This record gives sequence, structure tokens and C-alpha cells, in this order.
Amino acid sequence: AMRQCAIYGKGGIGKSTTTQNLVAALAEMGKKVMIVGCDPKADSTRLILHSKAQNTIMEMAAEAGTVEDLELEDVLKAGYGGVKCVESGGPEPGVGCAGRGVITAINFLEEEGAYEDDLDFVFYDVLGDVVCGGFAMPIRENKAQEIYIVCSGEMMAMYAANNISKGIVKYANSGSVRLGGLICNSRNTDREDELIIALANKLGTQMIHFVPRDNVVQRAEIRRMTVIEYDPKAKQADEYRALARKVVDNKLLVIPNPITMDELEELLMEFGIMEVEDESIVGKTAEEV
Amino acid sequence: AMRQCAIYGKGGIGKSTTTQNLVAALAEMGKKVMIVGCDPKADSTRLILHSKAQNTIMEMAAEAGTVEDLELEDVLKAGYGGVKCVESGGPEPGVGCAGRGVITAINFLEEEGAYEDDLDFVFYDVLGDVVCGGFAMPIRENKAQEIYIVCSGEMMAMYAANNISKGIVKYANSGSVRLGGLICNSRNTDREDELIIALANKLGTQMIHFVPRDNVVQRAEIRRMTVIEYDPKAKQADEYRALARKVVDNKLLVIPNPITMDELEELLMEFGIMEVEDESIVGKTAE
Ligand code: SF4
Repeated sequence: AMRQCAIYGKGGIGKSTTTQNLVAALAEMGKKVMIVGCDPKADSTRLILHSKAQNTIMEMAAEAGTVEDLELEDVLKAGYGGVKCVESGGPEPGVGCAGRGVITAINFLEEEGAYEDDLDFVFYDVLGDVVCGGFAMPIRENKAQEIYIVCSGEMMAMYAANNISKGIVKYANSGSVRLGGLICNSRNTDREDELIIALANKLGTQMIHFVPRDNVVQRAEIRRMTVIEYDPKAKQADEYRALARKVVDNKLLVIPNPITMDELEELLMEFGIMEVEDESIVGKTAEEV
Repeated sequence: AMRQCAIYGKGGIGKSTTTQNLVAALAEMGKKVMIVGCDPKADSTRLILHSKAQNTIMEMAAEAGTVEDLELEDVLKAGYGGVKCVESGGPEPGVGCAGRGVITAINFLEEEGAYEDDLDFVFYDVLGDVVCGGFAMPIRENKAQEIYIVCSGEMMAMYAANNISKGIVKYANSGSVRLGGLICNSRNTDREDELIIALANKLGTQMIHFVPRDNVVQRAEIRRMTVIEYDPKAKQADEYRALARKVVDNKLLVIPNPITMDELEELLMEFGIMEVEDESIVGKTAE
């Protein structure tokens, strides 16, 4: 009776790190979990396998005679906590569509019976920036019912969360796909905490957890590992464990309430991220006072 | 002889700011220019029009029903120095496609005769992060002949520069889309200068210009303007005029030579952005 989840968020903010650590803690708790990477951009499996780069289904295709001639074992690779891993692979530059590749990979995993196995969770790690139909395919195709949005207290991360929420709504008139909460990947930015709680509230959801910035996360990283594995006796490990427990016992699943741009900027100015715009100087050259 | 150009690069490194400043410098030089924004998360015309957000072709049709029931005048606006600005409009979250969106905007403007107007340049401001078929459409359709890639001395941005080069490589045999050079948006990083000149070399192109970081940029920005208009006497203005001069006279247009991820990491390490990997302590606990 597995739960299909998706962690969405923009890049450049440690989404993959928080995802893998989250997945590590779950395994530690006694859960069988499978990670399906769906981000063209940042290795969402290296920390579970100590790998520099896991071979993707897409490259194992644009070379190994296309899909039907692939062996599950060459794609799926278990790691720490026996957590199974899989990397979809992004689109062939200039030609492919990220959405299509991701679906082809999921299909493969279903057909080759990868889900018919005793698995508690499955986390799809999707790039959640420009939420085009491509990247929303995991939602349109009912391949993940619970979505958690990794964001931080900065403009683009939040614009991204709003866009990801609009994608979810678009398919709310048809399915179990729901928003389960926001995960704030701290940037040690003032009031980031409150900013995300306020955002969650407006969206109709919750901030499932605040992941602090801890220099241990990076040490466990350049050694290609999660914190939970490096130093289980680390304060940070408890941080993810707290997140792992809350996702397990989470019952809030809603159809988000995207906000407007003005509404979003209001939020930013309200909690001290972006300043109020001085309308008097707009368009004034230096010569003009 | 109108030149069809495009500036490609990832988000978060000042691409649109450099694009608008560069276009500003061209207008100051007498060039009649038009900007067509094709970036979902970055206003590419706001510094030229002094506005917070320009009505996009997409949302101005979702209104009036559909493109045919649309007036050029409502989509194309002119701002500083006569520069004409058009905003494509990103994809409807969860459903649209950048490839579809850009073609819709290009086709309309062509049908409305926005191009044959005496115009010396057209600049497509395109997000060049994941170079999926959708964001490469301006390439597949030969709408952007000379591409200039904005990048900076950092992994993701150089990686983006590489992926854009493959996109250009992929349609070599069909059109006239070429790589004109790289533009380095300085990030106050040591050697960034050299790093990007090295990358260009590997790619087979040129570092057309190094754009310094300078607070006058943010000060013009906050007033919704380009440095050229805000403070024509500032050194940065000359920095942009220099880039515009090299672009107007540029004749080094090529088909790029992508590199491997390994060839890319070797570059970061050499110029010291990335450190060497301690083989030995991999996955080895610590304790
Ligand atoms: S739907 Fe998205 S990922 Fe797919 S080709 Fe279009 S912009 Fe790219």
C-alpha cells in the first residue's frame, strides 16, 4: 500500500540534498523507498549511492538500443538503507521534452514490475521551476499523488512554489494529486521561517518543516553521503527525522490557492526580503536630480 | 539587412539586464532594435519601458479569445531610444510548452509586419537552462541566426552554455543558426575572466565581452532602467557600448564544439572554482 510522492522545487537551493536526506531517514525508520530522479539538472541519487553519476534511463536508451532492451538491474540500483534508486535522465539537448523522458522511465519501471515490490514510498524528484506541461506530466499522469514543494525565502524560489501550485490546481479537477506542504530549505535569511509559514497559509497548505543550514550537510556531501549516514548522532539527522516522521503521518492534502504576483511581492516586502519600490525615481536619469 | 539574434543563458545571473543594456547601447548608436522576450521567469523589456511587467502575447489573447483578435499596438511597445519590445508570455503552468508559445509570438509579429519595418536587429531573450526542444524552438525554426550565450564562471552556468551549444549543433545541417560568442556576466570571482575565455576556446567560439559587476547597474535597475539611459557618463555605459560595438561588427559565427562533463570539471578545477576529489574519504563515515 505504497504512497507515491513528488518533491518539486527550483534548482540552486539544495532540493536534491533535502530529498535524499529525507529518504535516508525514512529508510532508517524501517521503510522501503525508491527514488526516481526527474531533474535534468542535479543528481538526485548520488548521496544514496556514493556515486559521482548514476547512469540514466535516457542515456541507457540513446545508446543501448532503445528502451525494450534494458534490464531493470542496469537502471535500478539500491544503496544506503537499501533505498532503491533510478535516474530518468533529462531531454536530449535541443530536441527532447523532459516530460516524455520522465514518463517513459516511469512506464518502464511499472512494466518491469518495480512497484509490484514491497515499497513504502516512492519519491519523484522533479525540477519545479518553469512548470510547463512537460514537468507537470508526473501530475497529469497520476504518477504521484502527494507533492511537497521545496522552497526558500527568496523571490525565484517562491515564484516557483506559486507556479508549482498552479500546476497542481490545473489537474485538481481530476485526481488524487494534492499538495501536502512546503519544505523550507533555510538560507539563513531573516524571517524565512515566517515567510514560508505565511505563504503556506495563503496557499491553503502548511510548512511541513524548516530544514536549517548546517555545515555538516556539506561534509556528508563531498563524501557523497547523506547526514543520516555520515553522523547519525548529528543534530541535523534529527532535523530530517523530524521531516520524515511528519511526511509519514501527514494527512493534510489540498488543492492549493495560488496567489497573484502583487500578492506575492506584498508577502516579500512584508517580511523584509525585497524593499518597497520608490515610485518617484522610476525612469529618472542622474541628470534629473 | 536585419540581423536576427538571440541571447541565451540560465536564470539568476543577470542575462536580461545585460541584454537590455546592450540593446540600449545599440539604440544610442542609431540602431533600430526590437526585443522579443522568451523567458518565463525574467522580464526582458522592463528596463527599456520603465514598467513592472509588459502585457504578454499569451495573456493578451487568453483575454480577447485568441491571437487573430489581437492588435499589434497592444503587444509591441516602444521605450528608450525607440527600442520596440514584445513579451511572448511563458507557458500556462501545468500545460503549456515554450516551443508553442514562442512560435505563436513569432508567427503573429510576422503576420503583423513587425519585422520588415526598418529594423537593424531583433533580440530574442531566451531561457537557456534545460535546453529541451521547447526552449530550442527559436533555433529549430531558424529565427535566431546569431546566438550570444550569457554565462558566468560557475558550474551550472557553464553547463548551460554547453547544452545551448548542443542545441545549435543539433540543427547545423538545416539552417544558418550560429554561435557568435559568450558574454561573461562577472560575479566578482577570481579568474572568471580566463575561465570563460578558456571555455569559449574549447567551444570553438570567443568571449565577446566581460561584463563587470558594478553598483550603477542595480541603481539603474531599481529605477526600471538601463545604465545607458540612467547615467550615460558612467564607466559601465562604456562597458555596454563596447559590447554593442563588438556585436554590430561581429563576423565570427560558428558551429560550437560541446565538451564532456569531465572536460568541464577539468576547467573548473584548473581555474580553481572546483576542488580535487579526495577519492579516499568517499562515503567513508568520518569517525
Ligand atoms: S513541454 Fe516543457 S520540457 Fe517539454 S519541450 Fe515544452 S518547454 Fe520543454
